[PDB]
Amino acid sequence: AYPSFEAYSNYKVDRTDLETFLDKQKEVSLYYLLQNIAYPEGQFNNGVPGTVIASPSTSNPDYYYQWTRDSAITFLTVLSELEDNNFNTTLAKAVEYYINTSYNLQRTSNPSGSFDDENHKGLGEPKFNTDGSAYTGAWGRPQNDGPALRAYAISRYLNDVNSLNEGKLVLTDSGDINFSSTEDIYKNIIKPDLEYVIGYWDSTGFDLWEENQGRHFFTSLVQQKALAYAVDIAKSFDDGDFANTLSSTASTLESYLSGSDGGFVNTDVNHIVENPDLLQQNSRQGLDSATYIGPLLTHDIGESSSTPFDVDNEYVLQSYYLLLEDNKDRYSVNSAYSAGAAIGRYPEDVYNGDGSSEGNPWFLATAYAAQVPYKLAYDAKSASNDITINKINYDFFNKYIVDLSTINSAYQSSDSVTIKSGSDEFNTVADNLVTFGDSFLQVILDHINDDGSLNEQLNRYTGYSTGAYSLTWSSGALLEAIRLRNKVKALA
Repeated sequence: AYPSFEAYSNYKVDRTDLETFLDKQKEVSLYYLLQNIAYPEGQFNNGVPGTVIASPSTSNPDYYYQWTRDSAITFLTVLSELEDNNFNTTLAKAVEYYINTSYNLQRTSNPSGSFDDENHKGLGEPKFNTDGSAYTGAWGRPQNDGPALRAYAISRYLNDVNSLNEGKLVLTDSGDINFSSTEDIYKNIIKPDLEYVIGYWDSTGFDLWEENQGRHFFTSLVQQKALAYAVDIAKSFDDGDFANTLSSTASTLESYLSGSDGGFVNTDVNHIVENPDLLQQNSRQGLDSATYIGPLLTHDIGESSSTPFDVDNEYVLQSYYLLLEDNKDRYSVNSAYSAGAAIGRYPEDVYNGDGSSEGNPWFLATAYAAQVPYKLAYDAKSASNDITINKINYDFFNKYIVDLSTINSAYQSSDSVTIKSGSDEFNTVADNLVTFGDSFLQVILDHINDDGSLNEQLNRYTGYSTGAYSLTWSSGALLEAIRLRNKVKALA
């Protein structure tokens, strides 16, 4: 049951036209995203302001909780909307309420620990109840991606306040808020999460799927990004010694991510191994949609990101191709798709959205899979950068994008093919990347509920929606796909 849910009234998806669907859904999915955020001006005006529910599903399954990860990822979508529009003050108020609630949750003792523990050990706690109290039941704790994604989101709001709102906050003359300046947010809310990541990046915790403990590519990547991005924030508040702590730590984590201690880059299999400890146990072989979701979250197109493992990395793109090819054979629903297809979490998954049997494809994974080729095209065309295709990725490009012997007849004798910006083949490759990305959004249009809401999962046989209803992260993933598609279609 999902008692709180309110459909977008008298809307029904049009399944006959992708273009019309994406134009309309841009508004519809934002309505469903904002419905799950408490803020006085919103639909969810009875919750504690700044609370993000993962889903209105309160049973079968029960996802009516606030997780640090889903709240942060939700607000990266809110931030993109704030950046693209006029620093809309309604949306900015919602971000400041989330910053305030985040301050309170940081200071809430829970089963992971408390704020006064070494390097604020309680900040690894994955989820809290909707009234802001601790979740005391057994859970896969800690999860060390959450404080990194929260630190990145709130850092990014400070950069936008400085650049779009002349350095001013929107909730300054309010008595309900626990900060009165950008420096207060940095010292009191951003720094404590970056201290957590400095203290605990080389420590064991649970992955983003909340299932296994050990080394995880996504977790380390989103930590590296939070630290790197915060360097210039810290400098701006005259926190120079901490800036250089962050710089040094970010470089150290970069080396860990790309070396044999981390174990994620596996040149025996030539793809990323998302969870290397489960490869040692022989329990999973390493393919996971988290391998390309992390790259996408950590390289927003509106930044000039230094951080490693963008989606043009050969081992990330090989994990993406090999998961695609797995899922096209694995899920019967995908028999009528010849390009993109419905994608799940990892090939070994047994979670069926409300128990264990056989895993299913996920709407969020499918929406991120559209973003991979959209970003490859956008990064080339927007900047007039050449496209360089490494030999490990030739099979992917020949099967789905372009025949590489039509570009260079001797390509199999070289280690890479470089397609030059401006050339006719470059325009073909970029348009074919976009059309490939659209094929994943066509899968979503085939199987979305008629009311425009997105569940967590779609059944592997039929494609009918299943699991948690109107999952906030699903809505967000589709909104970011539509955003990237409109940005690259505006260049042609």
